[PDB]
Formats: sequence, C-alpha cells, structure tokens
Amino acid sequence: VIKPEMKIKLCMRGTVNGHNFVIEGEGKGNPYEGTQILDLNVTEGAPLPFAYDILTTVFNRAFTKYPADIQDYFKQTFPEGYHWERSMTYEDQGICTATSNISMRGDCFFYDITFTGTNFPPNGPVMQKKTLKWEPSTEKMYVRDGVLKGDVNMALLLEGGGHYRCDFKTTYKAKKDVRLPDYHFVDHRIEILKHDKDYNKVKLYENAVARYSMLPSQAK
Amino acid sequence: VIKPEMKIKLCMRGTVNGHNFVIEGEGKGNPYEGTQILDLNVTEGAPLPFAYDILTTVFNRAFTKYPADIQDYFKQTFPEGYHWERSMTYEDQGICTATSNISMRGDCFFYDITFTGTNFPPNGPVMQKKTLKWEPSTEKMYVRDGVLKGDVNMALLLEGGGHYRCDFKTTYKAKKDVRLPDYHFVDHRIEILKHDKDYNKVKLYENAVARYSMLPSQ
Amino acid sequence: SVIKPEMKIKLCMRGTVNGHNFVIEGEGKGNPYEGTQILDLNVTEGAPLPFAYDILTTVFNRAFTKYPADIQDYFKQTFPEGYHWERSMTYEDQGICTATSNISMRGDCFFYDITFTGTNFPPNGPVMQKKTLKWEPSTEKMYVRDGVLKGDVNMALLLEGGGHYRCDFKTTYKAKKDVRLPDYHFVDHRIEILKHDKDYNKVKLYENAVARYSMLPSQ
Amino acid sequence: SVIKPEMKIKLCMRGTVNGHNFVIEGEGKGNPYEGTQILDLNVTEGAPLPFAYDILTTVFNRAFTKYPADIQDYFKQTFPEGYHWERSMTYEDQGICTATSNISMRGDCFFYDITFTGTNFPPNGPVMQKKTLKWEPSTEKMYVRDGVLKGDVNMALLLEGGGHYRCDFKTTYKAKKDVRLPDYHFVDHRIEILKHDKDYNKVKLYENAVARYSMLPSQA
Repeated sequence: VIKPEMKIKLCMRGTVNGHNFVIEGEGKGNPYEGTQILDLNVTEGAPLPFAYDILTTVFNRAFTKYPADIQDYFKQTFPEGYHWERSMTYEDQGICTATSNISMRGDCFFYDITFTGTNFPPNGPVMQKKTLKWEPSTEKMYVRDGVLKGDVNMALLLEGGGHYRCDFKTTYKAKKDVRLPDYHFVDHRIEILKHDKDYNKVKLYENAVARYSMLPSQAK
Repeated sequence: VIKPEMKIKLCMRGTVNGHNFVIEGEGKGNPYEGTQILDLNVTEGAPLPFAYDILTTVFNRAFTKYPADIQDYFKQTFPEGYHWERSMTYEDQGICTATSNISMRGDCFFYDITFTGTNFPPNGPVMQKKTLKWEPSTEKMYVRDGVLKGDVNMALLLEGGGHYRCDFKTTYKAKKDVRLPDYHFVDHRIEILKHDKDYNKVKLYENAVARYSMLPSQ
Repeated sequence: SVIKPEMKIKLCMRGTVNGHNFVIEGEGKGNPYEGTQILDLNVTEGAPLPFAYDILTTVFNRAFTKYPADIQDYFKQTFPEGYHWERSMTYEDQGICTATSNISMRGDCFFYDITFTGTNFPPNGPVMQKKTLKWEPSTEKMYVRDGVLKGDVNMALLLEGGGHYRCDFKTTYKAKKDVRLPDYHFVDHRIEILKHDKDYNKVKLYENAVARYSMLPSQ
Repeated sequence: SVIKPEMKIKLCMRGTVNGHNFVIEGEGKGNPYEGTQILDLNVTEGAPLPFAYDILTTVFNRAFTKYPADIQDYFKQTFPEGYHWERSMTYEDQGICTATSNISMRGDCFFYDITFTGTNFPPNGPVMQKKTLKWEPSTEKMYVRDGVLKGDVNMALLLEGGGHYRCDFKTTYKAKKDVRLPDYHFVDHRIEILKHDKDYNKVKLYENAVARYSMLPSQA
C-alpha cells in the first residue's frame, strides 16, 4: 500500500494575527527513507506578514524511517489514512493550532490542513520575520488512550544567534486498528531549501528517523 | 453609531477533534446594558460529538456595560470594527484557538469566526459531553502594545459536581485609533437558555459589566 | 470560636530566587471577619534582595477574608489546628515560583512557616531589574477539587510606565482536618505595600479580601 | 584540570512535597568524562516519603556528561568555582515542582546544596499514589540565552499499567566564571533506580548522559 516513492498534494487554509491565507503544495518523497520535498505556493493572502517557519512542520509522519523493531503507526494506517491535531505554544504566548486530514489515492497522499495563529506580539520574532530556521529536534512518541501522541521541544534560530522556543503537542489518530508502538523517539531536521523574497514560493525538505534511546539500560 | 438595540449575524467554521462543522447565528441585544441573545443553528456536521459549551464564549465585547469613568475600547471602534484572537488552554491539555472579525452594517453586527479544538482526551468531559455550564467569571483587561488584552480563568461545572478549568487569553484589536482604557475588570455570566437534544439549536445569552475593583485603596 | 475578631500574626519565610538565599521574618495583626490585615516584614538574611519584592507579597492567609454568611468559609473553621497551602506562580516570561505555607495558631496569634523558590527569571526582566510598582487588585476563582479547595487567580504587576507583567497563580488550600467545603465563588483582593526602606529590608504590607458570588443575576 | 577521571559526590536536599517536609542526604561517585555516576541516597527526615521518589531523581549535575570534542563543555569549564542551576518541572495534571542546586567542589569531591518544592499534585494522581515505574530515557535541548545555558526536556514517567505521565522540564544553568559557550545541542539521558528499599528510604541511583549534535545531515 505505502510505495517506496509517494507523491503529495496539499491545501492549507490559515489565519494568523487575523491575516487569512491559503497555501497549496505538491511534492514527493520516499516514506521508507524518511525523506520528502515539497513545493509550496501561497495562492491567497500573499505576501504573508509573519515568519514562514511557523507553518513548515504543518506541511506527515508516514515519511519517517522506522527500524523493524519499532511498530510504524503511520504506515500501518493506510489506505484508510489518519488525521492529526497539534498545539504549538510559543514562549512569548503566541499559540498556534493546526489539523490535518491525511488520505491516499493511488501513489499520492492528500492533506487537508487548517492552521490558526493567535496572540503573537507585534514586535516579536514571528511578526517581525526574525527567524532563520527550526533547529533539528527529537520528538517523544507515546501511546495514550489507544492513539499516538508526539511531543517535541522546538526552537527557532533567530537573526542574531538566540533561540525562540515553542512546545509542540500532537495527537496522531489512525482510521484503522493498527499495532501500537512502545515509547520511542523521532529525530527530525526540517529545512527550507529555497524560497523567493516574500516566501510566496518555497521548497521544503524534512528528514525524520525513529529510534529507541542509544543508551543502554543498567537497572535491567 | 452603536444603537440602543443592535442585531447580530454570525458564521463559525470550526473543527474539534478532527470533526468539521459550521454554525450560523442571529440575534440581538442591548450594547449599553451589556446583554444579548443569540439563536444558533448547526448547519454542517450535526450532531456535534463534543460539549457545546466550549463554543459559547466564541459566539463581542461591544455588548458590555461600561461605566463612564472607564474608556470603552469596543464601542469606540465602530463603525470600522475590530477583530479578536483567543487561546483557550484546558487543564487536561485540550487547546482551542478562535478568531473573529467583527464588522457592522447599519443596526447589525457581523461576525466571521474560526474555531479549532485540539487534543481533547476522548474520555474527558468535553468529548463525553459532561458539561453543564460555564461559571460566571471575572476577566482582567489590560493594554499591551497599543491594543487591549483580556485574560480570564474559566470553569465548566460538570455533571456529577466538580469543575473543569480553562485559561482564556484574548487580544482585542481595534481597526482605528481609540482612547485606551486603564486596567479594569469585566464580569460575565453566559448561559444557554434553551437547546434541543443534540444542541443543533441553541439559544444563548450573555450579561457583561465592566468595573474597577470593588475594594478601596489604603 | 477560636478565631477572634482581632488576631496577631507571626511568620518566617526561607527563600531562594535566582540562586540567592534569603530569610524574612514578619509580625502583624488583622481582623479576620473583616478581611483586612497588616504586616511588618524584615529581611534577616540575604539583604539586600536582588529582585522585586512584589513577587513575595502574596505569600506573606485566607483566614483574613470577609465571608458573607451564604458562602461557606473554608478557612476559619480549620482552626485551631489550621491548614496548609501550596502555590505555583507562572510568569509570562517563564519565571516560575513555588511557595508553601503551614498555618497554625496558639492563643490569639497565627504562625506561618513558609518556603519560597523562584526559578528562571530573565536577567533583564522586570523582576530582576526591579521594575514593578504593585500588584493590581484581583479576583480569585475558588472551587473544590479532590476534597480540598483550589484558588486560581490571573495576577498582573503594574510596571514603571504603565504596562503590565502577568502571572498565573494556582493555589491549593488544605485543611488539617475534615471541614465543610464551599460552592464555587470568588475572592476579591487588593494587596499593597504601605511603606518600605530603599532596599525593601523593611516593608509594611496590607491586604483586603472579600468573598462573593457573581453580582450578575442568572436567567 | 580540576575535573578528575573519577569524582566523588556529596549532597543534601531539603524538600517539601504536598505539605510534607523531608531531608535526603547522598553520597557517591562518577566518571565525568564518561557521563556516568552512582549515588546512594538516604532519607534522614520525613521518612517514609508519601510520594513517588522518581519526582526527585533528576534533582540528585551536568559535569557528569560525555561531551565530544566539537561541542563546548559548559559544565566542566566552570570548576573549581562551580555553578548553580534552577529548574521548573510542570506536570500534565498541574503538579508543579521547582528545584535549585548549588554545586561546589573541594579536592576530588562535588558538593550539592539542593532545595525541592512540589505543589498541587492531585491526591489520586500517580505521584501521590506511587504509580510510577521509571523516567523514560530522554533528549534535552541545550541553548544559550543571556550568557548562560538553558536546557529544556520533555520527560515522561512510565506508569503501572503501561501509560505515561508527562512533565516539562526547563532548566537554567549558571556558571560562576566565564566559560566558552556552546552552540545548540542535545544531551541524551537515561536515569535509573538500580536498587531501593521498601519505602525508598535508601535508593541507589544511576545516570548516563551524552552530548551530541543531530545525527541527521543538512541539505541546506
């Protein structure tokens, strides 16, 4: 069902700081290698008045390299697919939510996305477009109430060299009965490969890899 | 331009726990008295699988009784209007956001609303519809960076007794330059006065009054 | 009843904020059924304090609360044995403070044994640069949870220049014995520093608190 | 260098959780460059503890971290003068703990002066009911802010029954002298109770901690 190469099509409807916008994307990736590339176009609301980086992790954990010894919640859930829900709590009290309904037809994933951003300070690094990238990260994956949660401490690198923190809490909900994983980690590195001046066109890459801890247990 | 009686029309497009919905409403109230009634209809996604109460405060601070010694940020901004943004952090990590763009044509307010709910536990009081009402509340109003913030500790009274807590942080953003208020309070009491079985049809009322502290300064 | 219309207060606080250890002693008195009280506070170790004194003030007793008769008073009925309370204070710039208080009584005197810890205040923030003027008056939401009484309050420091710096308080109040619990209600506050010396080595502090239900009628 | 291949540890903690005062002494030793250590802890007042001991364990020194040559070691650099740390621990059911530790050195021994406060734990929650099995292994995000080092980590307690109970840690580590500051990096941990007596009056405690950059390469 999940092919070695899969295409992607998406549509995000968003509001941030009261500015409405729509973004469409198309791309492709390699689910079993945990890599993917998307081409994103702002089709309504351009140019965006806020840092593009707040959006980029909203643009599918099917694209994760899972070792054989950890259950792959994400690839098991197709063709039926899954949705996810996320809260993003920034350290200056900007709060974003997003939801994404993920389906499959043929060799293509489709995502139907909403994004809301609230309460960003006008002089803060989001509304002043002071961000450079997300740092790579490690997301903690755990089962709760029969679905999978993933929490990650994310940080934007800023112009100037400091960081701006955001706490992600995501719940990933399979539309079929899959084998559930044990507690584990997904290491990520998301990167904008290219963009025009106002980020109306963006080329976006993510590498993600699941694992257990590298440290052995002593209490055994 | 804000009349003694104003009408209201609204539209909400919402998603909670992945469930999309659309609610339309109409009503009216008395802005200088701080009271209003709305009639709300679920037009898509009926029946809602969650507690209707999580939406009700999202269905306009123009409907507030302001004494003359507190600047009224809300009434000053019309006819151009204002927009607001809110986060609602529940104690069990459900997080909702909402935005509303509020305009006026004649004797009628219009609201264009989004609502997103994330990460509600499936056996919690929201997804199990165990809520009875919001308690009345006291919102704290303070100026920040030229606009008006209001924060309020909210609580849902639950079936069975006990409360479920939610922290609201709102930013209200005037579309023209207004006189800003000093720190103050808005007391509220919101109530669903009638509903049908599945809350497809709701009649909703709010009373809100602004004030300084009732305690004198030493 | 052992809560007399006039009661005295004695307290000791051991604290640490931003790594700086300190000890504060206080003595005072108030009128419990009226909701008013006065304290004289002296820093006995770690002076001068490197942070805004206002972070400490609400930790220096809900026994000093005016309770209308239709609202159950959780607090006075806990005595003579008393009660303890535990509090988290989460500031908007990620400073987080905890405090605990054990409140006992002998004769016409309350005694408080207090701890305070402050973590992660930004070095240029209004706490460590002492930019605060006062707390604003407040409304605390009181609700039963798990057989004890919780109170949550959105607090705000007025700062030099008229902006505010927000703090969310979450307190649990726990009677040493079983007592009748209240319905949901509110406690309004106004806390004020009446006098201080330049480094806040000596502070005179006042509070007024009054419980109520909502003044708005119900439909 | 004053940091020897093997260092001893002595510590005193004064704490309060849920109204319950206690004092815990400890002694042990570790290998700072290997990132490993063992402590033996003894409750000297307030025994037996009425709460899950796990809440205390990460408060019982990042000098014990294996740092690679390409990441600056904030912690080793700050001795003999030492450092202090400040920590908030926010649990998902509104329990909030703080801790502070002052870390000094004489000869081949570290000394820690520790406070711990725990507030607002629910009485039927897993803390007060002693339902915790262990912390999961974790990945702490390390970043400089205002000339000192912060570390944030998403922690989880494994519970009886197999679910997890989340806690968000925010730490600030503050050197007592000038040191070379590191770039953004990670510290992987695995903390374990190796042995304990019936009421946890005596506990033998191990940590392994290792600093790293991300394992994933950049496409930028």
